[PDB]
Amino acid sequence: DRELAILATAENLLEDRPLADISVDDLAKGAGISRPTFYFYFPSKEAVLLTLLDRVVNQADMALQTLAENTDRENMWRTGINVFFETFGSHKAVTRAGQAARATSVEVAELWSTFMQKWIAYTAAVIDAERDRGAAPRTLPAHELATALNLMNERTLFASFAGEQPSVPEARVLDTLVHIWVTSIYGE
Amino acid sequence: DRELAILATAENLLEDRPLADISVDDLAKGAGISRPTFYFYFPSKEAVLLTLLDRVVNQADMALQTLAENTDRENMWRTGINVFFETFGSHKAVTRAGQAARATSVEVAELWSTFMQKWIAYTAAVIDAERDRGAAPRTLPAHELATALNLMNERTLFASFAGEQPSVPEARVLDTLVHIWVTSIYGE
Ligand SMILES: O=S(=O)(NCCC(F)(F)F)c1ccccc1
Ligand SMILES: O=S(=O)(NCCC(F)(F)F)c1ccccc1
Repeated sequence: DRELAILATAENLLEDRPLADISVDDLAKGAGISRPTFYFYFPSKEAVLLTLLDRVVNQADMALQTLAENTDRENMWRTGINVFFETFGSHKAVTRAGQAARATSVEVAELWSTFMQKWIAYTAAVIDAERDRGAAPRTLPAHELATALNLMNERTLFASFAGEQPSVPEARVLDTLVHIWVTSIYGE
Repeated sequence: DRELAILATAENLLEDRPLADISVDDLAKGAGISRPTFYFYFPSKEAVLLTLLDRVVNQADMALQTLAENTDRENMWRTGINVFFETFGSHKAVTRAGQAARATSVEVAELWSTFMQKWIAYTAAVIDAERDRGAAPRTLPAHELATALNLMNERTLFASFAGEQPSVPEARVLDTLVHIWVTSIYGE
Protein backbone atom coordinates (compact mmCIF):
# COMPACT_ATOMS: atom_id res chain seq x y z
CA ASP A 1 0.00 0.00 0.00
CA ARG A 2 2.17 2.86 1.36
CA GLU A 3 4.75 0.01 1.59
CA LEU A 4 4.57 -0.75 -2.20
CA ALA A 5 4.73 3.05 -2.88
CA ILE A 6 7.94 3.34 -0.77
CA LEU A 7 9.52 0.28 -2.55
CA ALA A 8 8.52 1.64 -6.06
CA THR A 9 9.89 5.15 -5.20
CA ALA A 10 13.17 3.60 -3.95
CA GLU A 11 13.57 1.47 -7.16
CA ASN A 12 12.83 4.66 -9.25
CA LEU A 13 15.37 6.85 -7.39
CA LEU A 14 18.01 4.04 -7.56
CA GLU A 15 17.92 4.31 -11.42
CA ASP A 16 19.19 7.97 -10.97
CA ARG A 17 21.67 7.76 -8.02
CA PRO A 18 23.15 5.53 -5.29
CA LEU A 19 21.37 4.72 -1.95
CA ALA A 20 23.94 7.10 -0.25
CA ASP A 21 22.44 10.04 -2.31
CA ILE A 22 18.82 9.06 -1.41
CA SER A 23 17.40 10.29 1.97
CA VAL A 24 14.41 8.91 3.99
CA ASP A 25 12.78 12.32 3.17
CA ASP A 26 13.26 11.51 -0.57
CA LEU A 27 11.55 8.07 -0.11
CA ALA A 28 8.75 9.65 2.02
CA LYS A 29 8.09 12.49 -0.49
CA GLY A 30 8.02 10.09 -3.48
CA ALA A 31 5.62 7.78 -1.57
CA GLY A 32 3.36 10.74 -0.58
CA ILE A 33 3.87 10.16 3.22
CA SER A 34 5.66 11.92 6.13
CA ARG A 35 9.13 10.90 7.45
CA PRO A 36 7.64 9.48 10.72
CA THR A 37 5.03 7.53 8.66
CA PHE A 38 7.96 6.08 6.55
CA TYR A 39 9.62 4.81 9.80
CA PHE A 40 6.39 2.95 10.63
CA TYR A 41 6.99 0.72 7.50
CA PHE A 42 10.85 0.52 7.49
CA PRO A 43 13.55 1.10 10.13
CA SER A 44 15.93 2.69 7.47
CA LYS A 45 16.58 3.33 3.72
CA GLU A 46 19.00 0.30 4.03
CA ALA A 47 16.00 -1.91 5.03
CA VAL A 48 14.13 -0.61 1.91
CA LEU A 49 17.03 -1.87 -0.34
CA LEU A 50 17.12 -5.22 1.53
CA THR A 51 13.39 -5.70 0.85
CA LEU A 52 13.75 -4.78 -2.86
CA LEU A 53 16.72 -7.18 -3.20
CA ASP A 54 14.79 -9.94 -1.33
CA ARG A 55 11.82 -9.57 -3.81
CA VAL A 56 14.10 -9.69 -6.94
CA VAL A 57 16.10 -12.72 -5.56
CA ASN A 58 12.88 -14.57 -4.64
CA GLN A 59 11.42 -13.77 -8.12
CA ALA A 60 14.51 -15.37 -9.82
CA ASP A 61 14.34 -18.32 -7.35
CA MET A 62 10.55 -18.91 -7.96
CA ALA A 63 11.09 -18.75 -11.77
CA LEU A 64 13.94 -21.31 -11.43
CA GLN A 65 11.63 -23.63 -9.32
CA THR A 66 8.94 -23.32 -12.10
CA LEU A 67 11.52 -24.35 -14.72
CA ALA A 68 12.73 -27.28 -12.52
CA GLU A 69 9.11 -28.56 -11.95
CA ASN A 70 8.61 -28.66 -15.79
CA THR A 71 14.80 -29.55 -25.57
CA ASP A 72 18.57 -30.35 -25.96
CA ARG A 73 21.12 -29.86 -23.11
CA GLU A 74 22.36 -26.49 -24.52
CA ASN A 75 18.80 -25.07 -24.52
CA MET A 76 18.12 -26.56 -21.01
CA TRP A 77 21.08 -24.58 -19.53
CA ARG A 78 20.27 -21.45 -21.64
CA THR A 79 16.65 -21.44 -20.33
CA GLY A 80 17.97 -21.69 -16.70
CA ILE A 81 20.70 -18.97 -17.06
CA ASN A 82 18.05 -16.81 -18.86
CA VAL A 83 15.90 -16.74 -15.61
CA PHE A 84 18.79 -14.73 -14.02
CA PHE A 85 19.56 -12.60 -17.13
CA GLU A 86 15.86 -11.53 -17.49
CA THR A 87 15.04 -11.23 -13.76
CA PHE A 88 18.17 -9.25 -12.74
CA GLY A 89 18.31 -7.54 -16.17
CA SER A 90 14.76 -6.18 -15.51
CA HIS A 91 15.86 -4.73 -12.11
CA LYS A 92 19.40 -3.36 -12.88
CA ALA A 93 19.30 -0.50 -10.31
CA VAL A 94 18.26 -2.87 -7.46
CA THR A 95 20.89 -5.45 -8.69
CA ARG A 96 23.67 -2.79 -8.78
CA ALA A 97 22.74 -1.25 -5.35
CA GLY A 98 22.15 -4.71 -3.77
CA GLN A 99 25.54 -6.01 -4.90
CA ALA A 100 27.26 -2.83 -3.54
CA ALA A 101 25.40 -3.15 -0.18
CA ARG A 102 27.04 -6.65 0.28
CA ALA A 103 30.16 -4.75 1.49
CA THR A 104 28.29 -2.74 4.25
CA SER A 105 25.17 -4.80 5.24
CA VAL A 106 25.50 -8.25 6.92
CA GLU A 107 21.82 -8.88 6.09
CA VAL A 108 22.39 -8.17 2.32
CA ALA A 109 25.64 -10.32 2.32
CA GLU A 110 23.76 -13.19 4.08
CA LEU A 111 20.71 -12.98 1.72
CA TRP A 112 22.98 -13.10 -1.37
CA SER A 113 25.08 -15.93 0.20
CA THR A 114 21.94 -18.04 1.12
CA PHE A 115 20.53 -17.88 -2.46
CA MET A 116 23.96 -18.46 -4.12
CA GLN A 117 24.33 -21.66 -1.98
CA LYS A 118 20.83 -22.79 -3.08
CA TRP A 119 21.50 -22.05 -6.84
CA ILE A 120 24.95 -23.78 -6.70
CA ALA A 121 23.41 -26.86 -4.90
CA TYR A 122 20.73 -26.97 -7.67
CA THR A 123 23.34 -26.61 -10.50
CA ALA A 124 25.44 -29.44 -8.91
CA ALA A 125 22.30 -31.69 -8.57
CA VAL A 126 21.59 -31.20 -12.32
CA ILE A 127 25.25 -31.93 -13.31
CA ASP A 128 25.14 -35.15 -11.10
CA ALA A 129 21.82 -36.23 -12.81
CA GLU A 130 23.53 -35.60 -16.22
CA ARG A 131 26.49 -37.73 -15.03
CA ASP A 132 24.12 -40.50 -13.68
CA ARG A 133 22.24 -40.66 -17.07
CA GLY A 134 25.67 -40.97 -18.85
CA ALA A 135 25.23 -37.59 -20.71
CA ALA A 136 28.09 -35.80 -18.77
CA PRO A 137 31.60 -37.22 -17.94
CA ARG A 138 32.83 -37.46 -14.30
CA THR A 139 35.49 -34.68 -14.45
CA LEU A 140 35.62 -32.06 -11.63
CA PRO A 141 33.66 -32.49 -8.41
CA ALA A 142 30.18 -31.32 -9.44
CA HIS A 143 29.78 -28.87 -6.50
CA GLU A 144 33.17 -27.17 -7.24
CA LEU A 145 32.36 -26.84 -11.01
CA ALA A 146 28.89 -25.43 -10.04
CA THR A 147 30.42 -22.91 -7.64
CA ALA A 148 32.87 -21.54 -10.31
CA LEU A 149 30.13 -21.36 -12.99
CA ASN A 150 27.64 -19.58 -10.64
CA LEU A 151 30.35 -17.06 -9.59
CA MET A 152 31.30 -16.44 -13.27
CA ASN A 153 27.60 -15.76 -13.97
CA GLU A 154 27.29 -13.41 -10.93
CA ARG A 155 30.35 -11.33 -11.95
CA THR A 156 29.78 -11.41 -15.76
CA LEU A 157 25.95 -10.65 -15.69
CA PHE A 158 26.41 -7.79 -13.20
CA ALA A 159 29.44 -6.30 -15.05
CA SER A 160 27.40 -6.42 -18.34
CA PHE A 161 24.29 -4.84 -16.70
CA ALA A 162 26.40 -2.04 -15.14
CA GLY A 163 28.26 -1.36 -18.45
CA GLU A 164 31.61 -1.97 -16.60
CA GLN A 165 34.95 -1.82 -18.40
CA PRO A 166 35.61 -4.61 -19.03
CA SER A 167 32.32 -6.45 -19.66
CA VAL A 168 30.68 -8.68 -22.29
CA PRO A 169 28.05 -6.67 -24.23
CA GLU A 170 24.62 -7.37 -22.72
CA ALA A 171 23.42 -8.67 -26.16
CA ARG A 172 26.31 -11.27 -26.14
CA VAL A 173 26.37 -12.30 -22.43
CA LEU A 174 23.75 -15.16 -22.58
CA ASP A 175 25.46 -16.95 -25.53
CA THR A 176 28.93 -16.43 -23.84
CA LEU A 177 27.86 -18.01 -20.50
CA VAL A 178 25.93 -20.85 -22.16
CA HIS A 179 29.01 -21.84 -24.26
CA ILE A 180 31.23 -21.97 -21.11
CA TRP A 181 28.58 -23.95 -19.07
CA VAL A 182 27.98 -26.55 -21.84
CA THR A 183 31.66 -27.07 -22.78
CA SER A 184 32.80 -27.30 -19.07
CA ILE A 185 29.89 -29.63 -18.02
CA TYR A 186 29.92 -31.97 -21.11
CA GLY A 187 33.58 -31.61 -22.18
CA GLU A 188 36.67 -33.70 -21.32
CA ASP B 1 62.91 3.86 2.96
CA ARG B 2 60.30 5.47 5.27
CA GLU B 3 58.06 4.85 2.19
CA LEU B 4 58.70 1.03 2.22
CA ALA B 5 58.16 1.06 6.04
CA ILE B 6 54.75 2.79 5.59
CA LEU B 7 53.72 0.30 2.81
CA ALA B 8 54.89 -2.75 4.92
CA THR B 9 53.03 -1.42 8.05
CA ALA B 10 49.85 -0.88 5.97
CA GLU B 11 50.03 -4.45 4.48
CA ASN B 12 50.58 -5.81 8.08
CA LEU B 13 47.63 -3.90 9.60
CA LEU B 14 45.38 -4.90 6.63
CA GLU B 15 45.80 -8.60 7.67
CA ASP B 16 44.08 -7.64 11.03
CA ARG B 17 41.36 -5.09 10.00
CA PRO B 18 39.89 -3.02 7.14
CA LEU B 19 41.42 0.30 5.87
CA ALA B 20 38.44 2.10 7.59
CA ASP B 21 39.77 0.81 11.02
CA ILE B 22 43.38 1.94 10.24
CA SER B 23 44.31 5.63 10.91
CA VAL B 24 47.22 7.70 9.45
CA ASP B 25 48.51 7.73 13.10
CA ASP B 26 48.50 3.87 13.00
CA LEU B 27 50.55 3.88 9.73
CA ALA B 28 52.92 6.59 11.12
CA LYS B 29 53.48 4.75 14.45
CA GLY B 30 54.13 1.39 12.70
CA ALA B 31 56.59 3.11 10.31
CA GLY B 32 58.38 4.90 13.22
CA ILE B 33 57.57 8.43 11.86
CA SER B 34 55.30 11.39 12.82
CA ARG B 35 51.87 12.07 11.23
CA PRO B 36 53.19 15.18 9.34
CA THR B 37 56.21 13.11 8.10
CA PHE B 38 53.68 10.44 6.82
CA TYR B 39 51.88 13.18 4.77
CA PHE B 40 55.20 14.02 3.11
CA TYR B 41 55.18 10.48 1.49
CA PHE B 42 51.40 9.98 0.93
CA PRO B 43 48.40 12.34 0.70
CA SER B 44 46.13 9.76 2.55
CA LYS B 45 45.76 6.14 3.85
CA GLU B 46 43.70 5.59 0.60
CA ALA B 47 46.83 6.52 -1.46
CA VAL B 48 48.83 3.94 0.60
CA LEU B 49 46.33 1.16 -0.46
CA LEU B 50 46.46 2.36 -4.11
CA THR B 51 50.27 2.05 -4.07
CA LEU B 52 50.17 -1.45 -2.48
CA LEU B 53 47.55 -2.57 -5.05
CA ASP B 54 49.61 -1.04 -7.92
CA ARG B 55 52.73 -3.03 -6.78
CA VAL B 56 50.80 -6.38 -6.50
CA VAL B 57 49.05 -5.83 -9.92
CA ASN B 58 52.37 -4.89 -11.60
CA GLN B 59 54.05 -7.97 -9.98
CA ALA B 60 51.36 -10.29 -11.51
CA ASP B 61 51.64 -8.41 -14.86
CA MET B 62 55.50 -8.67 -14.94
CA ALA B 63 55.32 -12.42 -14.08
CA LEU B 64 52.78 -12.90 -16.93
CA GLN B 65 55.13 -10.99 -19.39
CA THR B 66 58.02 -13.33 -18.27
CA LEU B 67 55.86 -16.39 -19.01
CA ALA B 68 54.79 -14.93 -22.42
CA GLU B 69 58.46 -14.18 -23.43
CA ASN B 70 59.35 -17.89 -22.72
CA THR B 71 54.29 -28.33 -22.26
CA ASP B 72 50.70 -29.30 -23.33
CA ARG B 73 47.84 -26.73 -23.66
CA GLU B 74 46.35 -27.63 -20.22
CA ASN B 75 49.70 -26.94 -18.48
CA MET B 76 50.21 -23.71 -20.57
CA TRP B 77 46.91 -22.25 -19.21
CA ARG B 78 47.54 -23.64 -15.67
CA THR B 79 50.99 -21.92 -15.56
CA GLY B 80 49.36 -18.59 -16.65
CA ILE B 81 46.37 -18.75 -14.19
CA ASN B 82 48.91 -19.79 -11.47
CA VAL B 83 50.71 -16.36 -11.84
CA PHE B 84 47.46 -14.78 -10.48
CA PHE B 85 46.75 -17.51 -7.85
CA GLU B 86 50.31 -17.22 -6.38
CA THR B 87 50.72 -13.43 -6.74
CA PHE B 88 47.30 -12.43 -5.32
CA GLY B 89 47.29 -15.49 -2.99
CA SER B 90 50.57 -14.17 -1.44
CA HIS B 91 48.98 -10.71 -0.81
CA LYS B 92 45.40 -11.63 0.34
CA ALA B 93 44.90 -8.57 2.63
CA VAL B 94 45.94 -6.11 -0.15
CA THR B 95 43.77 -8.10 -2.68
CA ARG B 96 40.71 -8.02 -0.34
CA ALA B 97 41.11 -4.28 0.58
CA GLY B 98 41.95 -3.32 -3.05
CA GLN B 99 38.87 -5.06 -4.43
CA ALA B 100 36.66 -3.35 -1.76
CA ALA B 101 38.20 0.08 -2.56
CA ARG B 102 36.96 -0.31 -6.23
CA ALA B 103 33.53 0.86 -4.92
CA THR B 104 34.87 4.14 -3.32
CA SER B 105 38.10 5.09 -5.22
CA VAL B 106 38.02 6.06 -8.95
CA GLU B 107 41.81 5.56 -9.04
CA VAL B 108 41.53 1.95 -7.65
CA ALA B 109 38.58 1.16 -10.07
CA GLU B 110 40.60 2.57 -13.04
CA LEU B 111 43.82 0.67 -12.07
CA TRP B 112 41.89 -2.63 -11.79
CA SER B 113 40.00 -1.88 -15.07
CA THR B 114 43.26 -1.00 -17.00
CA PHE B 115 44.99 -4.29 -16.00
CA MET B 116 41.83 -6.43 -16.57
CA GLN B 117 41.64 -4.98 -20.16
CA LYS B 118 45.33 -5.84 -20.69
CA TRP B 119 44.95 -9.45 -19.30
CA ILE B 120 41.73 -10.05 -21.35
CA ALA B 121 43.44 -8.68 -24.56
CA TYR B 122 46.38 -11.09 -23.86
CA THR B 123 44.03 -14.09 -23.20
CA ALA B 124 42.13 -13.32 -26.48
CA ALA B 125 45.48 -13.03 -28.44
CA VAL B 126 46.49 -16.52 -27.15
CA ILE B 127 43.05 -18.04 -28.02
CA ASP B 128 43.32 -16.48 -31.59
CA ALA B 129 46.90 -17.95 -31.98
CA GLU B 130 45.47 -21.36 -30.86
CA ARG B 131 42.68 -20.95 -33.46
CA ASP B 132 45.22 -19.87 -36.20
CA ARG B 133 47.43 -22.98 -35.50
CA GLY B 134 44.25 -25.18 -35.78
CA ALA B 135 44.46 -26.31 -32.08
CA ALA B 136 41.23 -24.43 -31.00
CA PRO B 137 37.86 -24.30 -32.88
CA ARG B 138 36.31 -20.94 -33.96
CA THR B 139 33.37 -20.88 -31.48
CA LEU B 140 32.65 -17.66 -29.49
CA PRO B 141 34.32 -14.37 -30.36
CA ALA B 142 37.73 -14.74 -28.67
CA HIS B 143 37.54 -11.38 -26.82
CA GLU B 144 34.06 -12.18 -25.35
CA LEU B 145 35.20 -15.70 -24.21
CA ALA B 146 38.36 -14.08 -22.68
CA THR B 147 36.32 -11.46 -20.84
CA ALA B 148 34.00 -14.10 -19.22
CA LEU B 149 36.94 -16.35 -18.25
CA ASN B 150 38.96 -13.43 -16.73
CA LEU B 151 35.88 -12.26 -14.75
CA MET B 152 35.23 -15.85 -13.51
CA ASN B 153 38.87 -15.97 -12.35
CA GLU B 154 38.60 -12.53 -10.63
CA ARG B 155 35.44 -13.50 -8.69
CA THR B 156 36.38 -17.16 -7.96
CA LEU B 157 40.06 -16.50 -6.86
CA PHE B 158 39.03 -13.59 -4.61
CA ALA B 159 36.04 -15.48 -3.09
CA SER B 160 38.39 -18.47 -2.35
CA PHE B 161 41.12 -16.21 -0.84
CA ALA B 162 38.55 -14.42 1.39
CA GLY B 163 36.95 -17.73 2.52
CA GLU B 164 33.53 -16.45 1.23
CA GLN B 165 30.39 -18.57 1.41
CA PRO B 166 30.13 -19.78 -1.25
CA SER B 167 33.66 -20.35 -2.60
CA VAL B 168 35.80 -23.13 -4.10
CA PRO B 169 38.35 -24.34 -1.50
CA GLU B 170 41.67 -22.59 -2.15
CA ALA B 171 43.35 -26.04 -2.61
CA ARG B 172 40.81 -26.85 -5.43
CA VAL B 173 40.50 -23.43 -7.18
CA LEU B 174 43.44 -23.79 -9.68
CA ASP B 175 42.25 -27.21 -11.01
CA THR B 176 38.61 -25.88 -11.17
CA LEU B 177 39.52 -22.78 -13.27
CA VAL B 178 41.92 -24.70 -15.53
CA HIS B 179 39.21 -27.30 -16.39
CA ILE B 180 36.72 -24.52 -17.35
CA TRP B 181 39.38 -22.58 -19.42
CA VAL B 182 40.55 -25.69 -21.35
CA THR B 183 37.06 -27.14 -22.04
CA SER B 184 35.61 -23.70 -23.10
CA ILE B 185 38.65 -22.77 -25.30
CA TYR B 186 39.20 -26.22 -26.98
CA GLY B 187 35.65 -27.63 -26.77
CA GLU B 188 32.76 -27.54 -29.28
O1 LIG C 1 24.63 -19.25 -12.23
S1 LIG C 1 23.22 -18.91 -12.56
O2 LIG C 1 23.02 -18.39 -13.93
N1 LIG C 1 22.52 -17.91 -11.36
C1 LIG C 1 23.35 -17.79 -10.14
C2 LIG C 1 24.27 -16.57 -10.23
C3 LIG C 1 23.56 -15.20 -10.27
F1 LIG C 1 22.46 -15.17 -9.53
F2 LIG C 1 23.26 -14.97 -11.52
F3 LIG C 1 24.38 -14.25 -9.80
C4 LIG C 1 22.23 -20.40 -12.55
C5 LIG C 1 22.02 -21.07 -11.35
C6 LIG C 1 21.20 -22.22 -11.33
C7 LIG C 1 20.64 -22.68 -12.52
C8 LIG C 1 20.82 -22.00 -13.69
C9 LIG C 1 21.63 -20.88 -13.72
O1 LIG D 1 42.05 -14.57 -15.80
S1 LIG D 1 43.44 -14.65 -15.27
O2 LIG D 1 43.70 -15.87 -14.48
N1 LIG D 1 43.89 -13.21 -14.46
C1 LIG D 1 42.94 -12.10 -14.67
C2 LIG D 1 41.89 -12.07 -13.55
C3 LIG D 1 42.43 -11.77 -12.14
F1 LIG D 1 43.45 -10.91 -12.15
F2 LIG D 1 42.83 -12.91 -11.64
F3 LIG D 1 41.47 -11.24 -11.39
C4 LIG D 1 44.59 -14.81 -16.63
C5 LIG D 1 44.76 -13.73 -17.50
C6 LIG D 1 45.71 -13.83 -18.54
C7 LIG D 1 46.43 -15.01 -18.71
C8 LIG D 1 46.28 -16.05 -17.83
C9 LIG D 1 45.35 -15.97 -16.81
